[PDB]
Amino acid sequence: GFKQDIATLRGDLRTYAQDIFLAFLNKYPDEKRNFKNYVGKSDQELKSMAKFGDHTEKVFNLMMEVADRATDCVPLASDASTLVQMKQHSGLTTGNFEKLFVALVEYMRASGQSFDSQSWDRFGKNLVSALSSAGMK
Ligand code: HEM
Ligand SMILES: O=[N+]([O-])c1ccc(O)cc1
Repeated sequence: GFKQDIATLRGDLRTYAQDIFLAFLNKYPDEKRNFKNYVGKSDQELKSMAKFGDHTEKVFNLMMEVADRATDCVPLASDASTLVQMKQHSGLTTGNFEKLFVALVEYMRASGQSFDSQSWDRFGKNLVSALSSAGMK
């Protein structure tokens, strides 16, 4: 289920984080707009950059914290607020997040492993909803 998936991802968080973010970037090329430093680089090139691995993991670490504090895949309002208020999220809208989780759910489904995809799909939708309630456009 969801709780076990959190453990699966945390277990090899660096690898999963990179794979899923890369799936995101490749599914939605315009999204690289929020990432000028990743432009014009293959997946393997990106993985060779120190900040790519470091940032992607720190992103997914916070995502797993938010996921774990959730109740029935509903994130805490305060976690949503944190994500809205982060300086690094200045220019973002809920659409950026919607797309991230569409990619994440697609990755899970295509994976050999028994991820609870429906739960992550709900988590993504409920996070988007919470981001909106916490004031993200
Ligand atoms: C639940 C989903 C997300 C979580 C938990 C999250 C968390 C974080 C964290 C912890 C950082 C700081 C990383 C660091 O400084 O090392 C960060 C930075 C950043 N995030 Fe988010 N993030 C999420 C979704 C997104 C999405 C969907 C986008 C855009 C599509 C985005 C855009 C950025 C940008 C532009 C930065 C600063 C530059 C960079 O680190 O590449 N974030 N995020
Ligand atoms: O998955 N994400 O949204 C990310 C991943 C890496 C990063 O540096 C910023 C955002």
